[PDB]
Amino acid sequence: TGREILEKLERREFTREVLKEALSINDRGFNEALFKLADEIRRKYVGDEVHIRAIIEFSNVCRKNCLYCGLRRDNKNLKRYRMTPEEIVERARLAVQFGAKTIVLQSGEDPYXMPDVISDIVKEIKKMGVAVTLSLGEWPREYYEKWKEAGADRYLLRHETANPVLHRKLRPDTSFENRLNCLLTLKELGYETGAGSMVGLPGQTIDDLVDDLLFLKEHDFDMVGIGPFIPHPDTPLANEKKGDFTLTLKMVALTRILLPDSNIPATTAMGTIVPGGREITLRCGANVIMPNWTPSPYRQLYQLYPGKISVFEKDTASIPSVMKMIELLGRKPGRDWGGRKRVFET
Ligand SMILES: C[C@H](CCC(=O)NCCC[N+](C)(C)CCCS(=O)(=O)[O-])[C@H]1CC[C@H]2[C@@H]3[C@H](O)C[C@@H]4C[C@H](O)CC[C@]4(C)[C@H]3C[C@H](O)[C@]12C
Ligand SMILES: C[C@H](CCC(=O)NCCC[N+](C)(C)CCCS(=O)(=O)[O-])[C@H]1CC[C@H]2[C@@H]3[C@H](O)C[C@@H]4C[C@H](O)CC[C@]4(C)[C@H]3C[C@H](O)[C@]12C
Ligand SMILES: C[S@@+](CC[C@H](N)C(=O)[O-])C[C@H]1O[C@@H](n2cnc3c(N)ncnc32)[C@H](O)[C@@H]1O
Ligand SMILES: C[C@@]1(C(=O)O)N[C@H](C(=O)O)CS1
Ligand code: SF4
Ligand SMILES: [Cl-]
Repeated sequence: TGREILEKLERREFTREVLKEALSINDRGFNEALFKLADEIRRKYVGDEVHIRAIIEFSNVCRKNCLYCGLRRDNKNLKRYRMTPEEIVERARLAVQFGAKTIVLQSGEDPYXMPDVISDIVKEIKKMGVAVTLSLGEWPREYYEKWKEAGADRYLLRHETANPVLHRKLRPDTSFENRLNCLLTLKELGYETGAGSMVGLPGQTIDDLVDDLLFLKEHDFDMVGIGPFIPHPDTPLANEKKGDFTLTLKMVALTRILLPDSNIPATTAMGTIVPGGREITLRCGANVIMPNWTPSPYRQLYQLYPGKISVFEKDTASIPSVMKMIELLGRKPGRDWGGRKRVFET
């Protein structure tokens, strides 16, 4: 019964059986109680501040061929772009002028910049007195080391799926073992490290989602990015079903219950599949938002999945928009860089 699973969640009996049951029960009352629990845990542990991470998607060039992604190398129906280093630094400076306290640099796996142009960019942005987060994919340890010496603070590398068989099929250039070794390398190097997964991938089961939760719990990641799979028409998964918003929301809620002091975004993918999806997610465990700061005309070309929000507006609108969102939610903007503030437990 839902009441019993909620009691075990409240007492932190996080067995594979309790997590499977939580993901399998579809009762409205249960789901609402789960979401309330995750919202309360978020308040108690990370408070009312919603941390703003301004994301600049600086290149859509990619060497990899992930089956779900619109930027996959085999997609010829996509205009590719690269921002220049000066364009990236100035665009970061504009986000700092708008009050962003973290700059996220994200791209496909684009060899051109790696590793020294990235290091030069990172050093320039760090002079502005903000946190820098990189989300550039899988690279040699040496590249990660250089970027840390250059001043990068955090690195986002979603584990995508903890099922190694499904991982290798969806990501045929690599492996779960490679992905995990990159995450472990990043943590050893002193980055605050983000993982996370997609929900509703073709062939992914509920048991797979339980394994994603336990993986996350096992490694105690500082950040966890979770969103639905959204099929992209220029990919091999074009005709597969999109991930369910409610199930994805439950994954967010459980992540917060499992990792109470972690930083968890309300992702753009959540706001794409349901109107208002980010705001709901911020009330079910999330405490971070990532306003799109990619300038036109490139913004519209970072087509990972179709329907992406925030593309038709003036390119300086997102930061103010998320500040209004935070206020109407009765929350507060982040006062510092919003690094993880661990609460040591027993
Ligand atoms: C805003 C709506 C509908 C409220 C409503 O319309 N309910 C009838 C009127 C009730 N009022 C008290 C406003 C007046 C009562 C007098 S009356 O005579 O009208 O009935 C309520 C109904 C169910 C609520 C969500 C669930 O909890 C799950 C979850 C818990 C988290 O923690 C916060 C996030 C989330 C998503 C909640 C948000 C929000 O809160 C919802 C949508
Ligand atoms: C960039 C330009 C020109 C001047 C400039 O280059 N300004 C650098 C400010 C740098 N910081 C943000 C670090 C200041 C923090 C001071 S604070 O006292 O807020 O800590 C300035 C002039 C007016 C400023 C907006 C308004 O104000 C309203 C609103 C206040 C929010 O809050 C942040 C968002 C927003 C939209 C502001 C963004 C930006 O800023 C604007 C556009
Ligand atoms: C596009 S990549 C850029 C960063 C770096 N290339 C990497 O893969 O880590 C960022 C994330 O987008 C997500 N994503 C890609 N395609 C998606 C899709 N079709 N639907 C939902 N999310 C997707 C994946 O979870 C991936 O980690
Ligand atoms: C920035 C990112 C994340 O969760 O870190 N969100 C993106 C999105 O939801 O579109 C994909 S990767
Ligand atoms: S998910 Fe990242 S690595 Fe895979 S194709 Fe897309 S941009 Fe390239
Ligand atoms: Cl971050």
